[PDB]
Amino acid sequence: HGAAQLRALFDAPGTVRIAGAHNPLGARLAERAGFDGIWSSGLEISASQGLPDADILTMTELLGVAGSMASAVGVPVVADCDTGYGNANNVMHMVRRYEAAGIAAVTIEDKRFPKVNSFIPGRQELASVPEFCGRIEAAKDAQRDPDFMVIARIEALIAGWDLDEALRRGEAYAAAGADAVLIHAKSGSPQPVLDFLQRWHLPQPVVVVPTTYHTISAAELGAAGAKMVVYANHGLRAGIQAVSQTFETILKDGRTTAIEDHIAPLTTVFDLQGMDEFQENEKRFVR
Amino acid sequence: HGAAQLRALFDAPGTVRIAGAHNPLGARLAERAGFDGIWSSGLEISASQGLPDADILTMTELLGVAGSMASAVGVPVVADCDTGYGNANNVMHMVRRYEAAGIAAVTIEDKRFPKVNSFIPGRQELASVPEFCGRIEAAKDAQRDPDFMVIARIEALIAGWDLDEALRRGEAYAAAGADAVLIHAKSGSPQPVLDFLQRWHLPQPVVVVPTTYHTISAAELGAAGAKMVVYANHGLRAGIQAVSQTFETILKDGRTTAIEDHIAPLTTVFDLQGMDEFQENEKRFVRGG
Amino acid sequence: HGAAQLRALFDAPGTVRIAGAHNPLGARLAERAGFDGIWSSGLEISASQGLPDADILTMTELLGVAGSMASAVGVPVVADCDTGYGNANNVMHMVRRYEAAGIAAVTIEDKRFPKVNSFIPGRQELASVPEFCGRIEAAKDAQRDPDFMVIARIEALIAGWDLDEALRRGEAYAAAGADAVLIHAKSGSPQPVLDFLQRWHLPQPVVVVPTTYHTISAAELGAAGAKMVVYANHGLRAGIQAVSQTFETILKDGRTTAIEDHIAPLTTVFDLQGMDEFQENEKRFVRG
Amino acid sequence: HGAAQLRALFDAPGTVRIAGAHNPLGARLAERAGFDGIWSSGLEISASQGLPDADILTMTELLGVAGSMASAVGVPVVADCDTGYGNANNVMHMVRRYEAAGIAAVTIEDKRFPKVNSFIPGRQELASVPEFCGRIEAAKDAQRDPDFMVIARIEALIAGWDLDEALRRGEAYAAAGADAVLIHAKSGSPQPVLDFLQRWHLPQPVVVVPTTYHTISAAELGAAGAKMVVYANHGLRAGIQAVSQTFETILKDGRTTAIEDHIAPLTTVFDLQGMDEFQENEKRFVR
Ligand SMILES: O[C@@H]1[C@@H](O)[C@@H](O)OC[C@H]1O
Ligand SMILES: O[C@@H]1[C@@H](O)[C@@H](O)OC[C@H]1O
Ligand SMILES: O[C@@H]1[C@@H](O)[C@@H](O)OC[C@H]1O
Ligand SMILES: O[C@@H]1[C@@H](O)[C@@H](O)OC[C@H]1O
Repeated sequence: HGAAQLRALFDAPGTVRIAGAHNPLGARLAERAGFDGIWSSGLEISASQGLPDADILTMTELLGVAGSMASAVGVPVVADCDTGYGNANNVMHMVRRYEAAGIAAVTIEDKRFPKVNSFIPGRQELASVPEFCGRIEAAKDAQRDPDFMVIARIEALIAGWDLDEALRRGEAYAAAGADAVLIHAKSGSPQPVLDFLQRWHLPQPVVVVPTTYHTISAAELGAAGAKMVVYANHGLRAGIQAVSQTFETILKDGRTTAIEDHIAPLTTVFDLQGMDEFQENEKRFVR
Repeated sequence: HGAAQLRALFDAPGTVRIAGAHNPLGARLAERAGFDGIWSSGLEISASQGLPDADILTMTELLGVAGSMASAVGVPVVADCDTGYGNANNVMHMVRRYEAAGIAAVTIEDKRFPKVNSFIPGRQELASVPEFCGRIEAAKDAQRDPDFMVIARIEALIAGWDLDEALRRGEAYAAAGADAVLIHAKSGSPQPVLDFLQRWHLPQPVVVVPTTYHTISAAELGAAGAKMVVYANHGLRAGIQAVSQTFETILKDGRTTAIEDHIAPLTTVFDLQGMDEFQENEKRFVRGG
Repeated sequence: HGAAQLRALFDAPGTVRIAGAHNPLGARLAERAGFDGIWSSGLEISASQGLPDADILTMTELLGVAGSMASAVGVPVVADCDTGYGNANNVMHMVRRYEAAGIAAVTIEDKRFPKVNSFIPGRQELASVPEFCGRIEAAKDAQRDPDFMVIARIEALIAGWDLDEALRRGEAYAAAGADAVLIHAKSGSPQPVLDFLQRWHLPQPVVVVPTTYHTISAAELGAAGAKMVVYANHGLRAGIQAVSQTFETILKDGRTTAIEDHIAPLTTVFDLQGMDEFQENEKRFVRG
Repeated sequence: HGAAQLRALFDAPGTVRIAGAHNPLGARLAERAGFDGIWSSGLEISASQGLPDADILTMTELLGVAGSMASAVGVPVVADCDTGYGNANNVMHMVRRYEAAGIAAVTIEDKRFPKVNSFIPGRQELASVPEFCGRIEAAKDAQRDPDFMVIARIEALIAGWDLDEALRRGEAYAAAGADAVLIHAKSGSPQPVLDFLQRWHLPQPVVVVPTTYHTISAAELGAAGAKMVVYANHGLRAGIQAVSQTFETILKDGRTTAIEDHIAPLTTVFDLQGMDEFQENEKRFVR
């Protein structure tokens, strides 16, 4: 149901908000909290494996997570697919396997393989516009259901280019068939993204990821012209802080008693596992 | 080196403490905090996949996590292997694959496949002693490095049998070749496990998992006769509470600003990903024409 | 799509023939030869991994192959699912994952976990009828598309029980919701399976696997009442013989020249990989 | 034991011969026939999955096969690792994972990601010498056991360059630390490869893959100066022919009777599965 659900979110009024996750449990927590969908974060999934976010994990590993989350929740999954895992032929294979796994949208960025993630310091190399437009065209040609979305992510500002270049690239990617564009920035100031949104005059919706420019609200981003806001890695970052503090306290105290009232009870874990339904089906069918 | 490291921990004085994890990042956080090793928790791993802890995930999926953690950290991984994934022949296949993946020890419990999590209420079925002893013998026969450990987990108290039955089973499992035994209990009082520890007289060390009887300290458990203490699911439970609250706050506030100072900074994530070494190696070896 | 295709094969007249395969290439060869569908054989897949056919491979490993075959060919895949990988809760999990991966039908047999391959000698242990009927009921409850099929495999004759017992079990499995039954036997004579078909009065179709009683044709089995005939492991057995002989000849001769005219050319491999389309798409979309 | 075994083969007199395989069964058949080791073939594995040999399969998928073969047989596995799955940092991650899985040697080629099977027509793109030397240096820095081997595969002839270019590339790769070089060629004549061997004066050994120039014997290649000869895809090609003919015959005849005496009996399959030892262990431990 994923791609149909995401199209309905884009076709209805209001700002769409999605949250990063790196396993089915995190996706289920975001769904329960009330997010509209899931972002299958390259950073969260890489970090969960103890590894760089630099196409060190393969498409097989990243798709494995995205697909397991897609089947675990009833909201759409939007996948972070780095640069598309190679050339236009890799992109087509990517689309076929992500679409078949029920992912609603895939996001590819205008860099070359292997991904240099946005937080690497210094000038960064961009893919040429003709080569990246070929990847976008190939993605649209490979998909089977028209509801599936291909999101073209613009790293021009990240890489050291100006807003004119970011808009030139976004307009080319839209012309190549991208269903949405994602303008990225790593400044504290939201102003470069607000400027992009104000100058964007094509019908394709714009996606934003306010990791660094966090002071701007989803409502303000929506009023400025963004359709979807991605909270990409806050679950991971919250988990790291809570788990390291928990482990430190257990070792220092020599027991868990002081943290028992500050962590999830086992009954909450069992609920998140679906144990009520599991036990009912055991009663019905296990003889 | 995991198996050699775990044997050193058991052969040295002091109480060994290990923490549950369900991916390499959790294992690395436990190592950095100072735990002696990792517990590859069936509960944590199944919960992370949104699924019951009931042999719904397969050995393939559980080994994938245990092995990725074993290569990610420099402390031993002790694996929770449910009932051994079938009969003694499945147990042998399990030992071969887990040992090759660098896991230091595997734990199999005296129940029948598929596992019922110990916190399932009501009376639970135990494996017969001859059948489970064969699983233990098969495991010791399949391993290649003598340092590798097979831990026999005793669910007799969980299932509602008495202390003498738990002791009869543990002693049979030790005679069958288990390197250690794990006595489990789900009461809030530590006395049931304390009673087992006082009456255990064999040389094999005893493992305990104080999830429910959490008020007893590791030092007290060690003084009573336990050699290893397992904190099996507190990382998962802490993570669930924090992530839920984070997601709730982001949706309510309309932005993340109010939790930025209460979650790990990006630079901490990068450190945990190994980016210092990665960027050094990029500078050393990645070059153009 | 697989399940609807398989229903169409069962709803139209004629004997359905499927072949065993253990990777997408084998499935594609079976499709090109003209088989109606694929059998995702536990024996072929376990043997391909050098391992016993005894639930040593896990559901994850067996599903990975079945699902990759289902996406690679345009004929339905019928999966060999051993005993269902545990109790009725495991069976439900299996159905959800196999259906999502586009498998058309799953086959579970009335034995206990872990499976003993039907060719293991001596008396074997059967699941109780109530317990197995619970697995069948759970499977039907877990599926989403009504076209998906659950095939109940009867091991009663394999295990040493008589025909009355195989029929009692088959009739119970049909009443529990199985879409088809598979009656197995391992003698050289087809008579035990023919005797079953003579006494089968239920509308559910019957599946047969004539590995040992190979002298009866698919058309003779169909004339006797069977609907689907499974050739379960002949591709693996042919490949083993040919690859062993090829390896021995290369070592003896010192070169491959004497076998070049008797093995597939690389152009055939490229065609099986879809290189014509791959190259066209490179021309259309890979740009500087 | 694999890396030590392969070193012993390279250190002893004689020409090493290995055969391609794409699963543990095929490796076991090569071992039983008497091959010295296994070539974990990118063409055979991709083909077995119905897909192009063009880095469409990922490192995860290719390593899964190579590692399962390495633990299934008692001869060394030499892995076909395409271009190394990205840049020098991908190469390092590859080495760490392949070495931990017991693979004896990895082979990377001097092309850019994603590769094209050498049998693609026209001038092909080579990696620059500095960039590829950096991959080799990284691979050698990442390995832990000195017995593990990194084989530098030279695609210059495949790509339409002359012998002088293939030799100068090989010479640079050897100085960068490659343990052996593989000279590839797709002529029917063996003479280009013989001429490379005559003109190669360096101590690093040379690997050859006589797929197209199949008329030269292993003994003749060894006498000309090659140390290892790879029969890369004959098992797959023999299997395809036999399986297609088997399926055609079953459909035409209506039964398998006419092929029963011409395919492996089930007892041979059981032996290859290890059933004798499996049954003994059943008797020993299953109670
Ligand atoms: O794995 C995570 C769990 O441990 C916790 O942190 O909450 C969300 C999950 O993604
Ligand atoms: O996935 C987890 C991450 O989100 C955090 O919770 O810290 C430890 C990891 O296991
Ligand atoms: O899977 C293959 C089997 O079918 C046969 O062809 O011999 C070699 C194996 O690799
Ligand atoms: O992998 C196999 C290939 O080697 C050949 O044997 O034909 C069928 C395939 O399944």
